[PDB]
Amino acid sequence: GSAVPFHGAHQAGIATPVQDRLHFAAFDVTTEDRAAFVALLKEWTAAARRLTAGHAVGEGAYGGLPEAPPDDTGEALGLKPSRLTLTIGFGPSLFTRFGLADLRPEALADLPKFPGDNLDRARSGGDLCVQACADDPQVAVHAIRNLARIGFGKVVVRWSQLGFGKTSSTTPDKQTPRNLLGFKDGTRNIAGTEKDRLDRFVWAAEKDGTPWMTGGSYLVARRIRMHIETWDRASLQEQEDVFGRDKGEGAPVGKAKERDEPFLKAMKPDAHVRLAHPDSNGGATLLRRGYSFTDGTDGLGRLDAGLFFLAYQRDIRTGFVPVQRNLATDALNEYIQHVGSAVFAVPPGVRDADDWWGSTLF
Amino acid sequence: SAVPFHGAHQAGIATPVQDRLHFAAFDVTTEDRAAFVALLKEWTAAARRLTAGHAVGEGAYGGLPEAPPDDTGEALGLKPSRLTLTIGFGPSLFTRFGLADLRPEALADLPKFPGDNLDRARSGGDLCVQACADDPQVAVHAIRNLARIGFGKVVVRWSQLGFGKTSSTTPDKQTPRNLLGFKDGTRNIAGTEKDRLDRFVWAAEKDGTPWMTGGSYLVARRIRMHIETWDRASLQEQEDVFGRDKGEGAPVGKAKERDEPFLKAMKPDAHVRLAHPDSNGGATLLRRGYSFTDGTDGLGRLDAGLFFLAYQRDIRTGFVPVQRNLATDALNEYIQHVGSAVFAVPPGVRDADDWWGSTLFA
Ligand code: HEM
Ligand code: HEM
Repeated sequence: GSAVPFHGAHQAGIATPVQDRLHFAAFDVTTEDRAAFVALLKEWTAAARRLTAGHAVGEGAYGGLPEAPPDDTGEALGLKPSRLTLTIGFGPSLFTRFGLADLRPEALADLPKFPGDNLDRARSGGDLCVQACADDPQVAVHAIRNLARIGFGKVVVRWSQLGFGKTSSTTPDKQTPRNLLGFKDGTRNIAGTEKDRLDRFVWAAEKDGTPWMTGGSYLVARRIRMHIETWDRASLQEQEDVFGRDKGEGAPVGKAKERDEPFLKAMKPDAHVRLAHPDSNGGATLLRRGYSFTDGTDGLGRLDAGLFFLAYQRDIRTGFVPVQRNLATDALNEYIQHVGSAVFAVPPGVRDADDWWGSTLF
Repeated sequence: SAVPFHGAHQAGIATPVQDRLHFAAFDVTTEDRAAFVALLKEWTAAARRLTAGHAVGEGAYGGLPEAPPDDTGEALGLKPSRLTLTIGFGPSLFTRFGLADLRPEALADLPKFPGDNLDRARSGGDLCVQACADDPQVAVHAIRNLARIGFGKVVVRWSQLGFGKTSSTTPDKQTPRNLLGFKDGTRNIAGTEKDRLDRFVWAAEKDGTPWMTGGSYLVARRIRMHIETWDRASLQEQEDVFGRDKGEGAPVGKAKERDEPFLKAMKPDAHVRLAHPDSNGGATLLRRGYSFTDGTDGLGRLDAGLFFLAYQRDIRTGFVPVQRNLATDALNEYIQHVGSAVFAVPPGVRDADDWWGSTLFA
């Protein structure tokens, strides 16, 4: 139920322990007035400080003027902060507005087309994002709803994704969660305690070429549908061969324990772990922070199931792109399809109570 | 920790309300009564395992490598999480298997109600399984595995995820709020009120359908809220709609949430005034619904609402009168009923030898 500190050199919600629930929203900007957009970023920051502390936005949820709408929509009254983090990102499309073209980071690379892609343009892209993670889904929804309300007339929601359950880990001391294929997902990630690895692979540095982004990160979001019907008729051995780990313990093939180090040459050459491992990718390492979803049925008699894949990295060109390219032959591709995509520059942290989201850019 | 599966009644009705919901409606594809009975037996066996936090069949790993695992594995390492599985039979089931004369008269088709906008794809169903648990992955795993066991005999027609409180952070006796920000559940039938359950919830032998004695009748309504319109309404307008204040949830003119309402003091079309038993010839319901938030729609609006579930001894003396009385409800401006289904929920599984539906199939 505790609060995660909002202020810092970095935004919370990245290295932070992974919370149980996600509500991710991509927004498009509808104002061409830079000053109004700045005002919104300031108002949003003020609301975020309230929300992440378990407090109502503005003057509260009730007890104001009877004739006015309440400042806060009220559905989180009486609830704990629930480890809420709110993380903002700017998409490549934002830099076409407000005189920002020259400030677009080179590290904010457009993704190439990948084999097998079937991207829904309506559930892709976005001028900006807000990642709301918390242990209570009502707290997360309340946060996105109230930010959207404050932003009426200046931003609209383009698309959103709820995650019902995490599929990622930044805390190796705690149980690794399973994805809907039934395998632990998150064993070999980057932990929040690994400052050296975070500096090497996740946070942008000044020398990288874009000063305003120092202490920020770059996010890739990929909506991935899972072919559950096909997977569920696969043998146990086929399933384990796809990954290169056993299903029960999640140990590397031939080994006894989950966290024993992989011996890659014992895996099939198309195994997911073998292809995705840093040693197969010139050392490229990601912070994975995704969640599972189910969006009803497919209309054809089956449950829908997928994974909303989130990866943070110091540079898209040296993180997601090389790794995903190396997955072109992945055995897992028979059971998945990427159906949505977006990239964002995640700015540095809000340093103190006088700072605001995006201040280093604007 | 766990809720017992066996009893005179199915669990999931009068047993404590768990934090999360996965509700699935199924259609039957087989015409063979013996094949269907065999499925009900297999489903009951699986339910006994699932409600005790065990994998179905011979497990999720450790079997023949060349066979698919019996359990899909995504709940390994999770706790029972107070999982209950509640099965119900829709009107349409009784058109199969020679059952047409055993449909209960209390399993009435609902009338069309003013303002209904029902999506046929998200309505109806030959069968339902209500999976409730504190961990949504435990609920989803149950539905996914029941659907897998049944494939070839049933398909999933529609599926709904929902949430109430998060018990880890929110005290037991605190009334949850719905997404309009009002306390929801103050005046309900409690699972503790054994006599009131016998009067208003459980079917009795003398009601006319012997196989249903100890069962109940379920109405499900997927009710969208027009969130963005509501959030523009003044505080007074919102309180007037219900007849209770927003902060405390007290009836107008009273001081505390649990003060009995004075109906005369509320506006004539206030929701509480219209829905109260005194306004409906004594008709009283067990409400056991869940909030939902599915994402955002095409126009950028929140697809969110209440997945309304009510249990009652007879649909004709429970939901139908009360919902009819809501024809002039002030709340109608802000909601829309968009899916509907009714089910007869059989009596409990008495012991290890019993099975879901045994009183019907014989
Ligand atoms: C639905 C899609 C996916 C599934 C089910 C999945 C599943 C898994 C599993 C079971 C593991 C082993 C446990 C672990 O170390 O986390 C793993 C590792 C990994 N995955 Fe994926 N994965 C998916 C998509 C991706 C994608 C899109 C990427 C990157 C482009 C990726 C990058 C990795 C990395 C880097 C590792 C760690 C390898 C190592 O260093 O040992 N995964 N995945
Ligand atoms: C989105 C839809 C709905 C919302 C937001 C909602 C909200 C509320 C609220 C805030 C209360 C007052 C607190 C309480 O006693 O629970 C209430 C009471 C009640 N609602 Fe609704 N309601 C909805 C739909 C319905 C429907 C469809 C029915 C029945 C057909 C219904 C039946 C009742 C009943 C019986 C009460 C208790 C009245 C009493 O005895 O005092 N509600 N509802």
